[PDB]
Amino acid sequence: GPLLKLFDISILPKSGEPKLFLPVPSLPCQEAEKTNDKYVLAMAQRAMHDVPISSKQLTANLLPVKFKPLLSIVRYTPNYYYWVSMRKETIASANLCTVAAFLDESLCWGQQYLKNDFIFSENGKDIILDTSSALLSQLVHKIKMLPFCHCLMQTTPQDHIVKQVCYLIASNNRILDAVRYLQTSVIKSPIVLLLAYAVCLPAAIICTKNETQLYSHCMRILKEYRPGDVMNILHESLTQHLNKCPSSTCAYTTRAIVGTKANTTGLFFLPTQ
Amino acid sequence: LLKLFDISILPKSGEPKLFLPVPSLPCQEAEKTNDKYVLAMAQRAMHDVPISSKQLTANLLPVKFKPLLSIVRYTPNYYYWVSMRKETIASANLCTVAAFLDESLCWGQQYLKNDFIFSENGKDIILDTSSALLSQLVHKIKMLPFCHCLMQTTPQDHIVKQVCYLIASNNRILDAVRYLQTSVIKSPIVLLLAYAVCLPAAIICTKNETQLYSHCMRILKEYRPGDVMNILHESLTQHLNKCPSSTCAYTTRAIVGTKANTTGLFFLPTQ
Ligand SMILES: [Zn+2]
Ligand SMILES: [Zn+2]
Repeated sequence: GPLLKLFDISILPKSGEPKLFLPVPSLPCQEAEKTNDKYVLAMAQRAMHDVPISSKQLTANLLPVKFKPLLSIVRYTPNYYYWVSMRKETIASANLCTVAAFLDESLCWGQQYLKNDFIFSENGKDIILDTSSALLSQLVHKIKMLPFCHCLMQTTPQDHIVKQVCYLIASNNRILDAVRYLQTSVIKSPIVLLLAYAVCLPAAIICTKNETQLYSHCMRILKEYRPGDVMNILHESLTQHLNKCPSSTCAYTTRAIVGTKANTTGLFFLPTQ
Repeated sequence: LLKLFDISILPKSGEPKLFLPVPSLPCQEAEKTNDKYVLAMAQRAMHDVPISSKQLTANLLPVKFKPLLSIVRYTPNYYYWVSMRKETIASANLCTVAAFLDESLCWGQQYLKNDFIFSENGKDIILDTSSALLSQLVHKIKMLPFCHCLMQTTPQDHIVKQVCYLIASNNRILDAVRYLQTSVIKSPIVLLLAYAVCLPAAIICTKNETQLYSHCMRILKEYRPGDVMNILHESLTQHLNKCPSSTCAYTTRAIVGTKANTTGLFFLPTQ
């Protein structure tokens, strides 16, 4: 029919000088952390900066003796919103290298909770666990950006599972529905396994007593994880893909998604075997 | 009780992995231009330099357009440039998204001014990243605390939600244009989405979708250079001064970021 007005002109700001920056709230000063442990303080100092990820490597069988010391910051920091905001900034702008590093860190950390019989619950504050939902969303976003030969050229692609889990998370952050969907099938694709690993902690933290069965499935996934699995799975899958994919352009699209290197701002450690 | 996973999908334990593999780039070829300004612009484009140093006023872009085409449209290094830009966009905070959006819209306006056609085949390193940019803008909007959409004079919250759903769920670009053209735009967030959709939608319109194409052209023609940065700056400034939530400030900082990554950005157009 007739052409309609596009938009209310009052939406536009008053003319002025070019805007070259976006404003961000000024950050209140941080309090001193509540520990005198110089190893823990050193680890926090290094988490604040984008250190080369090889420097942040931590052998996972040494993590149990570091867990309770590091809790003095990870659980008990008086700077909770500062730390979570720093980690969310890195995750929200993360390439797949960065996503993978953060996922291995968060799963190894969650296994320490399991080893010490700590419960998972969104009430108690934990700067690592409380960014696991943002990390799941970022992983789904990276998977959706990959050329779809990455999922189709697996031995058992299970592409309908990849698509539906990604849909559930990307459309409406339907985390528990993604767990319900994943538990109806044996996992046979490494991409599906990455999704299962990424969903297990964000789901466990929001389960209530009525979702005890889903919680038990998340605990099964967490127990089967082994330190370094996320990086190991991606390293293998990406190498195999370069050795078999006939597309002229897939490698250029993939390199952009994977990125040149990880950003470790807010990352305390990269756990490895 | 169902087995959890086939153990054969797990890789052989070997070396600790401290990086993810990507192949090395070949040597790039010389760009097809001797124009000193354009070659200087390309050298700056390769680095993450302060964005104040890529500023380009609206009176200067029209004359530099045809010179810049020698790279943007006719480079022998198309995959180098596009993959560099897609890498920045795929890891972008909102500062970076905003800069690249203004760049793409001003570039698209120069296409219109010169009666060029929009299509997927025409190789253009700026327009061929506009769909990635739209997806990234939607991703940022969805992470913002919702006080950002609700605290507008006319939030149109249902429009923001549906457009974000269409793009994030299945990249339904033309359906998003169809939905947007049913209503007058009254929220700055909806206007940003409309600006971000118009070039990706124009590029994939066929002969059966000339009415949608025409709507994209109205949006592109009404855009004013710098609008994306100006709108976001005003809106973020008002929200800081009026939102009472402490959690919102910290979350907003994380999404917005503290500076842009200009790697692959050729220019930041302004008034
Ligand atoms: Zn491929
Ligand atoms: Zn707010």
